[PDB]
Amino acid sequence: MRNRREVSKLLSERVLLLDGAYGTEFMKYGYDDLPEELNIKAPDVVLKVHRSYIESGSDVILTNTFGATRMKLRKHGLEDKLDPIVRNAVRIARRAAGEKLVFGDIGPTGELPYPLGSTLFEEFYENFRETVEIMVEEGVDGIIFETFSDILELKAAVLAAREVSRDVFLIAHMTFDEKGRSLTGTDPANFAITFDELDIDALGINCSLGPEEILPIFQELSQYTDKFLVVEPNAGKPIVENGKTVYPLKPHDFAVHIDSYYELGVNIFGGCCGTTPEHVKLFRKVLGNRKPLQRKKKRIFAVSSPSKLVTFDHFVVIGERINPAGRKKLWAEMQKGNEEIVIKEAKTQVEKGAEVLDVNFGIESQIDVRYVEKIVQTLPYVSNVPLSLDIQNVDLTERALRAYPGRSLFNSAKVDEEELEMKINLLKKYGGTLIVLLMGKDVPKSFEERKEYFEKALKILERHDFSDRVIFDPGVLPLGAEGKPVEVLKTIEFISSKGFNTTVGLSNLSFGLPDRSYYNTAFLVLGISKGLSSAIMNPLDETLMKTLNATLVILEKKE
Ligand SMILES: N[C@@H](CCS)C(=O)O
Repeated sequence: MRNRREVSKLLSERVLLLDGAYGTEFMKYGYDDLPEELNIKAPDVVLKVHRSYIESGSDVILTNTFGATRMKLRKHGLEDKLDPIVRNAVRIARRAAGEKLVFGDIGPTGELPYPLGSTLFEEFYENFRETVEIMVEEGVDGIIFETFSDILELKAAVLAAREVSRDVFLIAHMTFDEKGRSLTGTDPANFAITFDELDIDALGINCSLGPEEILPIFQELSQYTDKFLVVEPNAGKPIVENGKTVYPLKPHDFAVHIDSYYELGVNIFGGCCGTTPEHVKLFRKVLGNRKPLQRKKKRIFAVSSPSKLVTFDHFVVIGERINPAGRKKLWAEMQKGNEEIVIKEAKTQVEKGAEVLDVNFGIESQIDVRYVEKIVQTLPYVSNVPLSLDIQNVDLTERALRAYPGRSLFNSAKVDEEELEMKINLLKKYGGTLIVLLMGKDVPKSFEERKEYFEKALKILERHDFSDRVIFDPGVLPLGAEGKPVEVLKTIEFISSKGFNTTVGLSNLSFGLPDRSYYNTAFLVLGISKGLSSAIMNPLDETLMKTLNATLVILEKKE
């Protein structure tokens, strides 16, 4: 009934109260069935629980659909009841809510993404799309993805939701353990930096921990996003009693935390497992009528994988090896769809110090798009690090970006209006950063020409508001082709002085001469001394890597 603009306006005016738990409430009514099944077998019980929260003051209630997606329902022999389960839930919740807000509630499938599990991004996406379609038809005021443990599954859920409706208010949540990490390794800063730039409306945290434990996790999340914030702690950390799970936190002890969350900018406050109507009644009295606080998010240039956030505040080694160029074996094996060869290359590079991996697929018309989609989804889990997606075709790029688990680095756009716009639009939609190569149709042959491309790039980036999401590659040319490297060093120094990160395709300097290792090392050292932030390079070049380390120590950037 209400769209995202209306909900956003309401949130800007006041902090809202969500509801408590459902799964932990149904047993008290004598129903221990799967919660979702009650929508068909005992809708009266579902209505009573919703009413219990509405009568306690909740401004928003969640539909009884946490496990209502085909992949999850299938595990309970209910996949064929998806439609009645979801439709009945929305109707029941609407009847209880009256004019209060009803958010469609979707939890994770319990299936890990390949290669941890067997599921590809495309299947999670279709799974969530079908449930969202039903909710939008039935009239929800928003959709909340609760309790997610993996960023790829959550990215698929939010992208599917946004494809169904550009108008529905969307909230994405992850649940974090006591160490502040999701099941597949994502910390709050990574979660916020990755999702803040997707077209969702709010981010939040629910479950796993109590209000005291979530506070620092919530604080970290709040510092990295300017989107609305939601929190639903369990009523204390789960503890086992005379047989099973109990949430011990009483109403007063839970409610005293509201102030601390309000100060961190919370927009919607509620409770998860263990929270009861008695808790919600007191939250209502304590919250009262408050206008949300303003926040200023920390700006940062970082890329991520599920378990690693790589911030460009130190020199970043980007492994160049997954590139079939001049590697006839690798080229052959990729055309046939070999994953294990590419996986071996990734792990060895990381072992030697690569913090990010460049991934290129040679003559793209020659490769199976499905293969690009699977490699892109796989490497961040098995090698642990973020990727620099080195792709030429716009269509293939879109496919790689939609399925990338984290915030990627996209390996390059030249300074060409059209090329930049297309790459930026894909990045704005799927998230990510961009390497901008300082050349146009032709290669520049001086510092001055490169500075002009830099300025033209800045004009274009300003126009699409994307200036904070780029790293500049001055364009290293082969020495044997009058590459004039002093001109590139000058450019690096200049870009660094302007506050922008830089990178170079290091090996291009020497790929046509003997002793290339020595030229690459000399140039790297010189480039770092001028401010070079990173480089796509061979991490298996021991001289190169050892001299790199020595340089960082000497320049006091590490020891
Ligand atoms: N909204 C769900 C969350 C389960 S983690 C419930 O209250 O049961």
